[PDB]
Amino acid sequence: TEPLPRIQHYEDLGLGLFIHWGLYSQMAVGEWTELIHHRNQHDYEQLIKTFTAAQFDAKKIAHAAKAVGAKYIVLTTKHHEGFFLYDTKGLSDFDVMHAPARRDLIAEFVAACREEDLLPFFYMATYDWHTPLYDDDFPAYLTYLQKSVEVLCRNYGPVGGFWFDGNWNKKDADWHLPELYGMIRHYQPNAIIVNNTVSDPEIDVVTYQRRTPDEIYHGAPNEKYVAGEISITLNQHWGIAANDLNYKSPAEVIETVAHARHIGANILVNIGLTGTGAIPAAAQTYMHLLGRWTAMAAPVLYKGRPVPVTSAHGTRDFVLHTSKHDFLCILDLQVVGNDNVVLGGEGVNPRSFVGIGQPIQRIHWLDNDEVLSFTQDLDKKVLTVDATGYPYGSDWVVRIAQIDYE
Amino acid sequence: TEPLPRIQHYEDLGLGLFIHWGLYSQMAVGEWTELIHHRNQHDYEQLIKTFTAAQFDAKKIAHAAKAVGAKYIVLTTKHHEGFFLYDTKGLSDFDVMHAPARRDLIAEFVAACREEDLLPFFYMATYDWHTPLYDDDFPAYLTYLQKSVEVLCRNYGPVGGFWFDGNWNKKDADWHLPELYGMIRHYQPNAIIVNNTVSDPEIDVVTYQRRTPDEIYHGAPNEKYVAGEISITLNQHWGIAANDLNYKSPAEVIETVAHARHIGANILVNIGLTGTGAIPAAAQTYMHLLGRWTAMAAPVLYKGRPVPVTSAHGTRDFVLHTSKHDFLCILDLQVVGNDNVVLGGEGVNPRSFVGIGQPIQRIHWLDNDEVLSFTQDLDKKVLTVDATGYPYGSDWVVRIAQIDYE
Amino acid sequence: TEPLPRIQHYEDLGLGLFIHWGLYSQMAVGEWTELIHHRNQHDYEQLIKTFTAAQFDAKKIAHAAKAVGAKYIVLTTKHHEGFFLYDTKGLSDFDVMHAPARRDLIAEFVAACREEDLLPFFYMATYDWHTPLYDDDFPAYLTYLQKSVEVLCRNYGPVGGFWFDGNWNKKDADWHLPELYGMIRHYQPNAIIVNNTGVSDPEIDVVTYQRRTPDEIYHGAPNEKYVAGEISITLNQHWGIAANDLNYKSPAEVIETVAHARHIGANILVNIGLTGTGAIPAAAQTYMHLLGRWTAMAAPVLYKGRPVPVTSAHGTRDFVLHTSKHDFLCILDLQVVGNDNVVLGGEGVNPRSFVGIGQPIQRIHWLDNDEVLSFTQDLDKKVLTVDATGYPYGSDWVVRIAQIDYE
Amino acid sequence: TEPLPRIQHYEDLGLGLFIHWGLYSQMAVGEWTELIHHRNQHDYEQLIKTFTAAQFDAKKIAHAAKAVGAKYIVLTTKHHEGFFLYDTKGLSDFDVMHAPARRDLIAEFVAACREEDLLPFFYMATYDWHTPLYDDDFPAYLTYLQKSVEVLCRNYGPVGGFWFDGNWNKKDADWHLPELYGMIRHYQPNAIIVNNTGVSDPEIDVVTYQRRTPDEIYHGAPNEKYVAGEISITLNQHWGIAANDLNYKSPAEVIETVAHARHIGANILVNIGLTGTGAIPAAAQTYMHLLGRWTAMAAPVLYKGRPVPVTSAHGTRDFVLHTSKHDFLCILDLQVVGNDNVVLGGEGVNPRSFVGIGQPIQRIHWLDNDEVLSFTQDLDKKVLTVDATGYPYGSDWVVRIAQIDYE
Repeated sequence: TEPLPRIQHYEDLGLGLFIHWGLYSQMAVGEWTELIHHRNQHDYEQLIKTFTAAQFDAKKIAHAAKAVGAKYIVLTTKHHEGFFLYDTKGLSDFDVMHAPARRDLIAEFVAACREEDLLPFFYMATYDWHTPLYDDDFPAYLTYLQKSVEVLCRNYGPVGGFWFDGNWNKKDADWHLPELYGMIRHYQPNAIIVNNTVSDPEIDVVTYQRRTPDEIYHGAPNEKYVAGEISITLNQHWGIAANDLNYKSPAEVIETVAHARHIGANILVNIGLTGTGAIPAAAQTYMHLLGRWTAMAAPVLYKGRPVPVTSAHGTRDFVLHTSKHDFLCILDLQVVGNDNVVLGGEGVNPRSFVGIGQPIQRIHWLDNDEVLSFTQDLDKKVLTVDATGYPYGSDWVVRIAQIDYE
Repeated sequence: TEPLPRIQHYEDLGLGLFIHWGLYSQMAVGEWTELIHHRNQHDYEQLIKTFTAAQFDAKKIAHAAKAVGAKYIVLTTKHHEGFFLYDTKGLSDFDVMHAPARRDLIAEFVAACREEDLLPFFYMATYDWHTPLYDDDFPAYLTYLQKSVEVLCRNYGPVGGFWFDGNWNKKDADWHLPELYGMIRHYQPNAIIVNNTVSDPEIDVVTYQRRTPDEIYHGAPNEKYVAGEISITLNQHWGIAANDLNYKSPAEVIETVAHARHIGANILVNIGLTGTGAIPAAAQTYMHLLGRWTAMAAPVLYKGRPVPVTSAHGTRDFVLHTSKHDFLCILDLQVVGNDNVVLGGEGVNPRSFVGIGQPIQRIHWLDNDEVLSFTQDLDKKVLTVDATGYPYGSDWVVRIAQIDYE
Repeated sequence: TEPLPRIQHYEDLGLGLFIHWGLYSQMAVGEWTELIHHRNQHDYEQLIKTFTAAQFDAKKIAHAAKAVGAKYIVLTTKHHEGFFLYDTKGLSDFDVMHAPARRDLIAEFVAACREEDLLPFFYMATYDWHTPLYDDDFPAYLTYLQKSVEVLCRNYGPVGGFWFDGNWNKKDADWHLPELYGMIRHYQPNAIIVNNTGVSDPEIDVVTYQRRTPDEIYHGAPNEKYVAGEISITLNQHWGIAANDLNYKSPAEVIETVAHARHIGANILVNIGLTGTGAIPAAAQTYMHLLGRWTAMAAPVLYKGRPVPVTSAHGTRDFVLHTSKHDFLCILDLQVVGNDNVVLGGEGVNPRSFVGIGQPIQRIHWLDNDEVLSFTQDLDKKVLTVDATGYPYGSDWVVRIAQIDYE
Repeated sequence: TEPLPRIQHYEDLGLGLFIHWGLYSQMAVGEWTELIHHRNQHDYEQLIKTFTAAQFDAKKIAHAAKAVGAKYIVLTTKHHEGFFLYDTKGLSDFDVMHAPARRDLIAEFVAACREEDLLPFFYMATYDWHTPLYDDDFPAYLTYLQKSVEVLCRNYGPVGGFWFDGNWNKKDADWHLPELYGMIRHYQPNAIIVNNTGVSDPEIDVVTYQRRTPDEIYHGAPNEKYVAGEISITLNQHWGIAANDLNYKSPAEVIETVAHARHIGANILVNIGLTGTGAIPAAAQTYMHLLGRWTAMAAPVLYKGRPVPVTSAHGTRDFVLHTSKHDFLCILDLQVVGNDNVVLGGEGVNPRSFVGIGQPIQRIHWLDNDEVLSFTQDLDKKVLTVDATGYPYGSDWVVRIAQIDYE
């Protein structure tokens, strides 16, 4: 079937920014610290006393997303640690209104998203380490969880979506999703519901591993269409981790964003804020670099969809389709030098594709408007382009050629 | 043969910061732009008129180098473009004193290096695109080159070294190195001479490709010992290149620093300044991350030397030797979770080495002082350590265990 | 659940020989030729008239299987082409009794297997190109299929097993497996039933992994019947003989695949395609000779050895197999030992580590030459490190096996 | 510089058969056994007493070489062990005339080669373990070596070439090659001289890459004599026969190595080790049968084809070979074609591109079945793109060859 309108709109977002921020951030040793480091719960939960949010500016967060070319932001409203970054209106004492911050961060967040035309999404951990209900009274925990979501559904106006994480902790339990998701549909009919593991008809989006090779499953031929989403964090941790030096290359990040679109998914890129809610400078660097790429890729990043056009043997190239154009996404290009300074990209570089049966008028690189030479066999639907290398002084990692039809 | 004292001192520096800054920086399309983009020379050289150096602060640069754990800085005093960043005292109009900057940047540079206990090195391009002498009167060009170096030898006090680049452009010419290097020895007996391509007895250091697998040659058995040096830049270009998004991972940078020491070389890490002489934000990020690693690695980074101790099959681990300790440099480690949360590092992880014949007392990770369990076969010189994984919230990329002997 | 006795005995077989032989073999262009080459059915089926079986010697085949270290043989009794290599007792004219051969090859086959202590298994294609019943009256086809199997169950004595192939052609149909397999259990209670699916019934004993090599075997849901696993490899790209298929795997890959099967707790079938007249072709003999040397050396662990929670150190493909009296280190990526002047790669000390051994060890020795290995243990952390010496010059076993003897 | 005529003729041979046979063969643990296994020389050299050559038939060997598509054979006339397979006419007692064989095997060899139109080449080890002169009196050893070659140059008629091996053992010695090779040129002006050193003299015609496969061939300094190149492959890890070396390469890798040699402008020797009594072992026969199918198919280009500055698309291992009338696309990594219902991998359109062809093309066709290929050209940028169709079911050539016909 056809995607519901809100899921079409979701797939058009393309790229989101994931933001991890909680009490864990003050320790800068990763978001699972309370459990994995076997911390004393009483002592860990005292971090609420120093949660000032002194450097959280939701406008700067929203601006970061805008600059990277993201169209939505997923904020951690409550992680496994169980601390709420919003006013739970009496549900819990373990929330930002009982911290020196005394600010509803979610309220600030939603306002900042709307000012930048971004959808606000709320991450909610369903595996909870704070409330004894989780282990001691799971049905009552489900009521608590659902109430926590109800607050997010009812106090902030329209919400882009919800991002649930933790049902995997009790794979065999009845999580009462008809009632949780049904409550969401009542207050937030157009919210996107994402469950990180379909576990319920009301799910709109399924999550996958970034190295999923093949196109995404969209559901059975006569069932509801569900979108897909991949996630990457810049190092090994999601929350800030000061001694995690194992950052990915910006090149891998770009390739992963491209790859998401290739397989018909969205992608979240994650940053972990500091204890006080600042975007770390390391993250800003990744945002600037990916942001250059996404600005260049704008004509296809959002509306582009996978299409049955494959690339030749031995190539990682791929094709994205919009209603007016096809786009060749071309990888493993090298920089062009001279006759006596050779950087690798100077030879004619035929890249082929199978599945285009219409005569083409023009093909051009989005980065510099260079027109490419090509040949077609329309009977067998072959396209071969001379994919010229990068002008010296540039390297886009994934280069994009726009096809214009006759 | 034994290294001369200045070469011993050089090998103890370990890590240097390479800085590319010239007129090319204003175009932000790489340092070879004038040639590779077939620019009109007159028009390109007009960039001198906008060379203000308005954001060059040598003290900040020196401080950054100190913080990243560098012990020397190689600054581009004149690149292929042929513009001098110092007062050529009559040799050329194409220098910083004929630009609005009106400051001897090399003078600022050496003062700042000395304040931070760093050795200043001068990069000098021997392949020159500015002077017609280069092609049309090579003997006169050699005199010009030599005079340009003489200025550097005589007007700035003691100089850590010279880094020459371009003899490869005319492989078969007589470059009159006895007289160039002899002049350097007269005024700067303790300068390190590096020629990038041994091309002369006075050479102290040879350069290698960062992917050199094996320990480097130090010269024929009865001749002068020469050191080795590798270089890495963060993306594909050396000068700043705004649309080169193909940055290497911080992890690769760390591994390359470690690798240099493994093969008995120094390593330069290169940044390209902005047009006005600022360190770009992206470079700051790589320097912050590497700086955390080098601070942890300080007990071995400087004094550590290769030693005939190899690692077991299938690992990239290696050993570095100081007079009192050996150090296991261990790669491809994973982070430790729980029984419920598996991140990869939780099993016992036997990493073996061959070549240690002395009984060991204690082995401990430099990052957290955890004591490691081990076994030895002293007859066959096998050491096997349980290389425990990273504490959750950390990842050093290259982890270092110090061995203490009985 | 634990394996039924017949499935335990099956897992002890370890290695089987798969044999593809039918009319297709005369054309030597693969076993799917009739369909994939769009052959005229009348003209293709005339190959029965030249099916002499003139070089089929079941005794020699069984001997060769024994020598390669196989403990069972899966022979194609009828492939998709629909020709039966046995006397169908009037079910069909399209069988060996209507060919000049005039011999029940399956009868010769099972006699030969029994003489060599091998289990005979019968491959039976369930997707059938010969009888028009397959498309025009599927229920009647199922009766035909079932009767073809019934003959095999009733006229040859005890049968090691059945290997069904083709239900994947009609993924949505009711194949009436309760009745097919129930009939088999009536006449052949101890037969292993294998269905190649590309668990389809409670009576299934083995699940198949054809031309894919996975990392773990499915043994069934934790409270259901245990089923074994089996991997199948053919030497080139085809199963039937294919004269211009030059794309043979290395004998080294075959040995590694056999070892790998055992590592993950499966059996492995290695497939050969006979010539038109039923000879083992020379290329297959070569792979059999080479594998046979390996399996003879590996015999102490190949059959009884089972996977065990003992892992190998980072960066190695080594593994451990367990018998009731010994553990065995299966060690890969070794090189040959030369001298100081001739270095071939294997001469240095070569520490290979394992995690999961908690008992003090007395002696460790290579199966191929009884060389004693030096080792160290940390019993608290269950670490074993051996100096895995390289191959003596003139040998290379691909997968080398060290036997551990305990205190 | 272009190759002298005899070196052009050598480059047209394309493929040779390397044959290792000596006393070592009886032990079947590799040809270096005497040294590497630290054997007592007296005891090892007793093997002469059982050297019967009872199964050496040079005619059969030459026929096999012809059938595999080889155009020359390099036979070990004397290996490091120092035993001569020919009548040394009094130079040594350690020769076949002092063994029960009592036959000049080299004489049989050259006769058989000539009957089959093959060039006989003589391998001669220059590092010699038998004569004490080697270490005790190197000048006298050089005379001995030279005399041994003189016999080969004078008693067997015209000789295709000499293949020397061992100067690497004394890298700094004066081997007096002007005099050795000058003696060869006196008696055998057209002999190809190969020296394995892994240009040591002006008279060298061929440089080797033994057990290493590069991406370009050195043809000598730009203004000096052109020297050809030759790659060597053995089927397992040893050159002499090695019964417990199971680490055989795939037939596919052998075919790809043959193709690769031609791509980079070299010949290739494929090596077999005979049994103790001089038989081709069955394993070697298998590789020869399979390679022989490929070389028969490839005959239009294997011999005359040369490298040409035409490169293949990104991510492809394809390449081009040039004859005076045609170009040939050598295409790798193809898959077999099934049906709509049976997908084996090769069925989709498969554009394989090349850069460097500037002439309009008339027809392109696969050598194996004459199928005509569709293609497109951009003559300005010299791009050719072919739909490289997959293998017909039942075949897989590993390296498939399309012949281009020009306008």
